[PDB]
Amino acid sequence: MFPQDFLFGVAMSGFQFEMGKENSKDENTDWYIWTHDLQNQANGVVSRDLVEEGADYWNSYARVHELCSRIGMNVIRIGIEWSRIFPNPTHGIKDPSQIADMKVVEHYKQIIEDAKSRGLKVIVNLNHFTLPLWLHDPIRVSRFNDFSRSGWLDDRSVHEFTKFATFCAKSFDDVDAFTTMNEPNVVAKLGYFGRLSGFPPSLLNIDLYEKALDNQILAHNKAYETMKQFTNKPVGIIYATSWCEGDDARNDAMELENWYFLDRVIDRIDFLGVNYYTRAIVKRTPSVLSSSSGRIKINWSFVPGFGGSCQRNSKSLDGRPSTDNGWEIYPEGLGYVLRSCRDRYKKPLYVTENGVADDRDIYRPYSLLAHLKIVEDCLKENMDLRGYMHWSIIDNFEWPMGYSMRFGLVRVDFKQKLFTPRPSYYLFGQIINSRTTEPFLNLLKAWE
Amino acid sequence: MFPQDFLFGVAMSGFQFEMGKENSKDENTDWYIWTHDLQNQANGVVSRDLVEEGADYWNSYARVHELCSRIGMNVIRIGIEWSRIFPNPTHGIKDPSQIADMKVVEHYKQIIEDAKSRGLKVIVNLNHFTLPLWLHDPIRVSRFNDFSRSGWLDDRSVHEFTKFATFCAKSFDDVDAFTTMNEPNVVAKLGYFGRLSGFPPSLLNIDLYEKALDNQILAHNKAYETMKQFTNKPVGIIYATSWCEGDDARNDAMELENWYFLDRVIDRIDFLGVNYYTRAIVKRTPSVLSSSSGRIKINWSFVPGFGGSCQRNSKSLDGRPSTDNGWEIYPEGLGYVLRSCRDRYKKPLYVTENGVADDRDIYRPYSLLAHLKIVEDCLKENMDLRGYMHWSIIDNFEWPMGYSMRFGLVRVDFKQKLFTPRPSYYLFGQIINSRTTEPFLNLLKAWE
Repeated sequence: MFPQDFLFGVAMSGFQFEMGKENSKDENTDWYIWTHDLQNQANGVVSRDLVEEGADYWNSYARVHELCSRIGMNVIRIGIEWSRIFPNPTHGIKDPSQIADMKVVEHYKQIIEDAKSRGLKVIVNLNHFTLPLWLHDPIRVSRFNDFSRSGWLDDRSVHEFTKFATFCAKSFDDVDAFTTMNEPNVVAKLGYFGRLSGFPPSLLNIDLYEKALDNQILAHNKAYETMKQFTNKPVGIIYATSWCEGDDARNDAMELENWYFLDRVIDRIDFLGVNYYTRAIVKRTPSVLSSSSGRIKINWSFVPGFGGSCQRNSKSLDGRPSTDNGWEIYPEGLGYVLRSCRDRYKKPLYVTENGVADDRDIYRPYSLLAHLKIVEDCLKENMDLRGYMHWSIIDNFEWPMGYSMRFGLVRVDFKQKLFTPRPSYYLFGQIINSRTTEPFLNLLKAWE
Repeated sequence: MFPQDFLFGVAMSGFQFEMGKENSKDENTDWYIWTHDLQNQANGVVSRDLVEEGADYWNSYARVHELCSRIGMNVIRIGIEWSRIFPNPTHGIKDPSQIADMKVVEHYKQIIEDAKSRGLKVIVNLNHFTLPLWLHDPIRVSRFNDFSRSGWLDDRSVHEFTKFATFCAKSFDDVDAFTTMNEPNVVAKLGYFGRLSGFPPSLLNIDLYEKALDNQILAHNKAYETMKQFTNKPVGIIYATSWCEGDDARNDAMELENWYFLDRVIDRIDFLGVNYYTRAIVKRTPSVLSSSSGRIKINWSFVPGFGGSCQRNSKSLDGRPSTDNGWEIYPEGLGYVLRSCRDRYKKPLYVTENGVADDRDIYRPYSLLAHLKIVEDCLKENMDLRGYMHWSIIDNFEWPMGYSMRFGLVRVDFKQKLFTPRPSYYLFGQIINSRTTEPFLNLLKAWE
């Protein structure tokens, strides 16, 4: 049985969920201008969907929180938008509290208290990909070689993030926990070394990938140190943990994908949030690619037909189902990643994201149950694993894919602003009620 | 909303559900010896699955009834086995009540009373394909041209069924309703004019098809008359209603598939149970096939790639999904069938079966919701439609396919005798509790 202290819940971000009515429109991020760029759209780099026609969590948060509490979840992780809290640059302002948008801060405090009043512990994540436009204009970077506002490449970013973190630890006194950032390794790798992924600014330069990783490491460490001076609540980080299999090059792949960053922040976190979706198959390359510093080294490639590289709504080359976005269902990898984190680090663990793109709900019941069974296996091994948070409660804006990729336990009709739970939502409630997957395991036999 | 007295429930049969424990084993049917025949098995005519290793409804009926009532179902239809009640032939015995197996009768009364005590109305169906071995030995018929026990070909079968019906009407005085038989048109067509279907005795002779139809008509009409002398409860029939589309031969096909039989029993039923799974597409043939009597004329063929003739787990030629047994999901056909029964007859209607073969539960949520939406459309047209029963609550023995086709809202692990609800089960409960499909309809957009 899952301990009754165990947290069952969901994860959300600001940008992908908040917008949808005019009173919440936030044009002030790199991602907003990135997705409205017509040249990007014409090249298929981003979709034509409008984030400002989305799910309206900014005003409908009470409906969303009630969906969570109705099936007994007891935690939610939300993102707050730096671009809303500090709409104007803070450089040169030692104490920026007088230029924070307090209407925005009050609104987030109202969202937090509403969730808490429904029995949800609230984890507030300070940064989830998007950056204030005054800090990052990715079209100026991408198309005009203009680095005056260059995001995590920018020499102001670490300092300005620390100031933002200090303000949040002081002002958001009633959260249950903080995390500084969400998958910083994805921001860096997809932004500067993932040209086919469509993440801003879509540069292709291993040295900038290295710079963005290292500035986010610095930003996290300094943020933890300042926030711990002003809050008693736990402060962690959320990381996109890969699980690489293949020839002997697995170890080098895992070092760059996971352990390089995590080794350098582990001393400055109270818990580690693990985001896991699928595995990756690697094989050694004939040549070594090294950064100019010699500090980053790449000598593997990712093998197509497995993990994130499958055909949509198909099977991997190992015969496992692949979802609406072509990601293989590989539940054992979640246990392998968590055991690696336990072996390397003495640190409480949470699964902070796990889910599937699946509008018809033909993958999510199986994937949810199979991954929770793996989580229960880890608990039986006495691993210090304290919660599981699904991505997500509702369909939302899936970065360059727009609304086409639907991750919710609950379907959203974005035009009619309607929420409709899928059957996997009711199954999650039943698993939470039983506090074990044991009465449900026979369903898994239909997939073997 | 669905009317307050509308019935939501499930349908079962004796042979497909009861056995599983040694104390319930019934070797006294045509279907038992048909499925145990090694030559049939070697030819792929029937599977090698054992009905006597099944779901054990005979002893586990309380568990099955509780699955229904915990979701708020309020009806169940169960089959009684003639072969258990009268294990020995009744010919020449006026009043065979002295040779009925009263321990069997008492056991069925216990099953019925358990369902009633949980809030389920009970419809008892007197015949569901299987016949006593003393009435029908299909191996003697098919392999040895021996018609001494020839089932519905036997002039004798009508009289002995009348006696059985009389005994049941007198004995089972706590049921809510009776039906005489279940899809008699399928027994006749697949038994004597459906050589590839695997149904006993697998003859191929249009004149014996005609004779089996006519004798089941006689048996129903006689049974109704005798039963109504001894019970005030409604007595109906359950019919496999085809929905034929295609060229102008569709009207001839509908006449033989549906109205030939139903026209001849309509004045002797209190309600019509409509069993519907998918549509059929027909096209005129160059030649006319006539029975020797001239009463049956066939001038159409069934077009492959639609309805019951799709590839498994695929799509029809119209792009609609097909399930584990290759049956197209065509929910509009249920409304077309019901409206044509409404137009042709003045008779209360029930949907007595509807479901899908689907172990993974990837089709049933969609199919359940879509067909219930069609039912709700018919209710808005003020049609005298009084209930919907899904096939079925649990996985069971699917005639010549054995256990390989799983129709349950609830998965059965037959070896461990374990029941595990699929997510469509919880969705059904939510729809029943809402008393309308309207809050769920947006789920259908994922399937276009």
